Amino acid sequence: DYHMERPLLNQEHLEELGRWGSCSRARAYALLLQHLPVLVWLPRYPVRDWLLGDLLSGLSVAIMQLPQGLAYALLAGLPPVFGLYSSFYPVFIYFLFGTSRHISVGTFAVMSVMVGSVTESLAPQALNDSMINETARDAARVQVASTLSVLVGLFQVGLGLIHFGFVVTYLSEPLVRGYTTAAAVQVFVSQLKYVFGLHLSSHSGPLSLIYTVLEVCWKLPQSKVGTVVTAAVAGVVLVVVKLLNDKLQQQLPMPIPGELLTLIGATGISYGMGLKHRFEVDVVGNIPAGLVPPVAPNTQLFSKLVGSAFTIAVVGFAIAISLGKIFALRHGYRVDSNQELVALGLSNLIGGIFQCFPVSCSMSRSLVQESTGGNSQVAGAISSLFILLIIVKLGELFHDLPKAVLAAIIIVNLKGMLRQLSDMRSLWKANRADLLIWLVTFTATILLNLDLGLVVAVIFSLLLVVVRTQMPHYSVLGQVPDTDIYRDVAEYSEAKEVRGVKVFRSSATVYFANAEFYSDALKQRCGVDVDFLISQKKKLLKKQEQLKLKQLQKESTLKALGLPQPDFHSLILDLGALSFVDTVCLKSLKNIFHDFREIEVEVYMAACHSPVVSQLEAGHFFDASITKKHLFASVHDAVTFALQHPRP
Amino acid sequence: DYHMERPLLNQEHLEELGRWGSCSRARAYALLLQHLPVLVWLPRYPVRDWLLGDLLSGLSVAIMQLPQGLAYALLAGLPPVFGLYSSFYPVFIYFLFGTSRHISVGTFAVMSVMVGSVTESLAPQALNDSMINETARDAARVQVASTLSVLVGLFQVGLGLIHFGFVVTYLSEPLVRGYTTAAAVQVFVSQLKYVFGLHLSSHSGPLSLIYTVLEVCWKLPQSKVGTVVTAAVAGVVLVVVKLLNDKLQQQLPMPIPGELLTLIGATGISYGMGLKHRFEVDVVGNIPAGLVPPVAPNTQLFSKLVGSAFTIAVVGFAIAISLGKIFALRHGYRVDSNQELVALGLSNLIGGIFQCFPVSCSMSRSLVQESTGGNSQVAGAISSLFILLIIVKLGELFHDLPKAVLAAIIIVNLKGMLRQLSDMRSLWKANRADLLIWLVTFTATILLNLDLGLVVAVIFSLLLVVVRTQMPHYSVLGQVPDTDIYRDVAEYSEAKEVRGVKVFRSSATVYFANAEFYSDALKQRCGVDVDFLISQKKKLLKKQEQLKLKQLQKESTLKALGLPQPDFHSLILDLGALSFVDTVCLKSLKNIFHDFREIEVEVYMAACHSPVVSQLEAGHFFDASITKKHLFASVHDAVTFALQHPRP
Ligand SMILES: [Cl-]
Ligand SMILES: [Cl-]
Repeated sequence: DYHMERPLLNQEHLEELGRWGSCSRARAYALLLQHLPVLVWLPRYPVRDWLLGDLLSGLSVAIMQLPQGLAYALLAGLPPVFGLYSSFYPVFIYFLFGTSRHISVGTFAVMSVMVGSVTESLAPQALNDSMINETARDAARVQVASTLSVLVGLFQVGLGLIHFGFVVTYLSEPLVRGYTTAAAVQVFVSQLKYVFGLHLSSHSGPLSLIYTVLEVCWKLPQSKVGTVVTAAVAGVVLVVVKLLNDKLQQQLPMPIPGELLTLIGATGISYGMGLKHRFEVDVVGNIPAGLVPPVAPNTQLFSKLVGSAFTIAVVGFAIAISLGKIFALRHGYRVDSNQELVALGLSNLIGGIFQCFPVSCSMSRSLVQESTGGNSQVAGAISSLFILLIIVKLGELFHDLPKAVLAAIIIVNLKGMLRQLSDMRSLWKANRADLLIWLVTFTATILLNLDLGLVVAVIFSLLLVVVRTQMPHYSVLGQVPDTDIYRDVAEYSEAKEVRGVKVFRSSATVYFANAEFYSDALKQRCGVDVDFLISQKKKLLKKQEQLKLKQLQKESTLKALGLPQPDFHSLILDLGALSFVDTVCLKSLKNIFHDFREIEVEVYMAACHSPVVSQLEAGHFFDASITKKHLFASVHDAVTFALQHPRP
Repeated sequence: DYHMERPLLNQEHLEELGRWGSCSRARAYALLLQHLPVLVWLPRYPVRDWLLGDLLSGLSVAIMQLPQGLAYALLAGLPPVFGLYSSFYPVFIYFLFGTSRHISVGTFAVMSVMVGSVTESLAPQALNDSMINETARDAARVQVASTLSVLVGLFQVGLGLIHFGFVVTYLSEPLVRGYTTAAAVQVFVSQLKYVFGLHLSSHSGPLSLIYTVLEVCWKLPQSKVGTVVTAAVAGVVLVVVKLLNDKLQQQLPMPIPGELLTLIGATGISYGMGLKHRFEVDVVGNIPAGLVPPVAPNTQLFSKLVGSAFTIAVVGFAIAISLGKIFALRHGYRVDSNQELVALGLSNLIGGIFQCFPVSCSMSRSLVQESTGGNSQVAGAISSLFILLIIVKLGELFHDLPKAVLAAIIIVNLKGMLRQLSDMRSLWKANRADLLIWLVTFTATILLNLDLGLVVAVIFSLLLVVVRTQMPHYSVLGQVPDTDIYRDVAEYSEAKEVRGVKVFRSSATVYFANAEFYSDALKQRCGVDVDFLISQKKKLLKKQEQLKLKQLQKESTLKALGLPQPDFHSLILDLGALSFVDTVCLKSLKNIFHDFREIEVEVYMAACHSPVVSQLEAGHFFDASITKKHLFASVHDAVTFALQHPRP
């Protein structure tokens, strides 16, 4: 029920009744600890409870990373061996600075395709010169990837130190989903070349995808039969193994190493059949064994990469955060965004120093790590060690691995991103603005490539956020019978408007973008054309003044001038959605007050929160003409005051 | 007073008590009339009342436009004669499609400097070749200016037809003020070359202003004494005349033609002293007499100009609208933004066809037109006719006009834009966000030039709008004694929080940018670390389940598990500032509900407006778990329900 009986309360009354009023060691060890979680979570590691699970999880993660690293290195354009380096250099670094215990840092399809586009831009493939140009191009691509990794790591470390871990919140879920779907489309188009076996020119810039698809279609009859057969067999095997594992996941504690088995079988078949020599099927080539000494980044490329560097960084960070947060909700721990950004930046920087390319976290790999029984980053560290073994001696065993098979892996690794079209269609029933953002991001990333596409998508998202506040549901409120609740009359038929009092509510805040829109909507839906009546009144007053001046040389009420008096004697604004009052909002409010006082209508402001009143006071909004007694706290209070003060 | 007694009302009750519920001839003539205001305002023109005033106003406007056109043509890099063409071609066109009576369309400093930058970019000044290269460069600059005018006119007409007259509202007042101040600085730096007489290379791209200033300082000792003396004398005369006119404006019905008198005196003195031959003072040159036949735009430049075309268009439109609206408030008529955009676009297009450069409206010229007694666009048309006379025969009289004098005019014509630094300093007391936008726009336009500077300023303004919603005044509300008004406790000391009930209000809307921020702020200021308590509860429940499973193999309340029970039994959200509910907002609300129901706290939503409920219903927010009875209409109603339903 309700029994609230009180005297009428304005802003001044409300203030009267509410009494308005306005290092060294310890930190040296807190900052060090928060920068290095390892010192806090490794000493308290339960060996008996988690060792075996972490060992099995790391074994599975390494098993899955061995073919994924090579495939994504091939996607990036680099020789496959460097991919393994990723699976070994950032990961261990993430073991030291990482806060998420259930994500595996490594090669991601989107990051790999972004690095591949960069390498193609700064090192196009040329068919004129074959062997020595190929070696020089591989070296140049490796240097470009290392410099890009160094720059991305520096950007991420800098953003993390300034605690700019909230930059991900600008990337809404529809935008990220569209970007990932377009990245999957890009990856499929790029891998079509390796699946068919065609030789194609390196396209770059806008509309690269369309040109690549057209060239693939044009050169399709030249596709090698053996390469297509091998790619189809590899894809069929991968699909069958993945479906089998999904359909009896409960029986087997760990997923079947389908990708590793496919890679081993392809290598064995190619060795036993001489595919490269006989059927001219492309192979990965020679994989060096050992650790490459660190190489300093080439600063001369900093101008070329920076525009495509920061973007990549952000994208990776975004994905990383998402995974961590998801696993956070699955294990009841907090993942610090800033520390995650710092860890990823340090991993990328150390990789770039040690001949690597930018890395991120993989969803399928993280899910496998969780399922196998992982509970800490130690598992991931174990994975790195296994990759180290592959780097040390088991690297030349994959000399005769068919190349297309790797491409096939990536094609079978884009299931979720292409599944997101289901989400795309589902957005047609929940929010069409999200669907518009999704389609704009998808089209921009397809046409203007990923680097510009993300910028265009972010700018369009911000513009649509601004536009959404420029299209609010203006409501001429009315009183629900025998209540104090005021709701839209056009929506609630039973609601009846108060006689002589109008209440106008805007669902969105009134700032510089929609201040004029708010004023025009108020004047349009107020029932009286305020501008026309004010102009008439001014003209009539000027004519009367001229007549008086002429009479003197020879020798204000609306009813007096014959103008139609508005039905409502008072107007009440419901600025409950108002957040901040800037200069334009204050100007609009003053203009509304002056215009309605000229038409002999007193304006009352109702439901203003704490910051609005303070900002109005600071902006010199209040004066003798506009006192604080008009700034009522509740709409019904203002309606009661207006009914108690009707002008004669 | 208050006497509102009613049963408790939820969303379902409120719906029950409010009954929630969801060409040819004439047109064609209406469209023709609204596109051509002339057919409506010329036939009803009062000859006796307004003819003489319009004639005098047009005479004054032409008097002021004669030197201003030449000065701004010199600023744009074109030969001065083409400037006069502007004062004759767009203006008359604006007489046909114009809706504002009290603004004069012509050459503006910002538009002129933007055209000059474009011409310098597409036709750099070369000192190696002197005469024939000068003629070819002048022809190329004229073609570039004509093509730019055509493209700007097409852009403006297209925007007006789609009724995109609200694109100006993105340009806030601080942004426009900073852009104009930086344009004035640009103009002063550019005119320093003509004032001193130095020969300088054509700088372009970012940091052009700094390089130009450094080169001027480096070559300062080579400045000609005669040119500096003439410029100083012209500036002193202009300042004296302007101050005299301002200080006795009431006595003289029309302003003293200071600029025209200065131009005539400079021409006479140069003729009578042989400044060009003896003192080597620069002169304007030869002014052709007659009308240039129309020249089709060169489409091959469309790629180069488009990036700098649209920008210019918008800027001009912005200024135009402002002036019109101001004069609207001074004469009680409505100026249609779309029709103004169409008129300006048609004027620019016809000028570009007829060898002209983009035009806008001038504030000082419009003020002089208003003061002299103008009441219609006919006055402006009269101005064009006078300029026509100057184009016909009185064009070769200005052969020996000193060039620096024209530059001096522009320097004395930047008084308001440089005065805006007073506004800049005044922004330090009203709104520091506006000051930040002003400084960012000023610096960006100074360094990265006007074309990129405007884009950077707009992007930063949108980003700061988004950020402003990410920093809201989260408030833990409390009840003002013996009232129903709930206000911030940290701000109002007397306000007391309800025992067992918490109210949380965010001043800004909850959307994808600040949804996580809103949830984290709620959990932080709710007095209980929700995440830690939920994680403990989950761990304790899992341990108990494991113990039960072990017991079975061998053979929910917070108080039961020993966890600390929160002081508040219910939580009430005050989403009065919520405008639209997208997918991320719905996910955040569902997560808040689930998390607080796990901690045994029931969440109630209060003060939701019309669109919020509809969007929640459309998004499948409501289900069996979350009924519509929790969506209370008033905060006090929800508090009463929570107090009437405390769990045992
Ligand atoms: Cl993946
Ligand atoms: Cl001006």
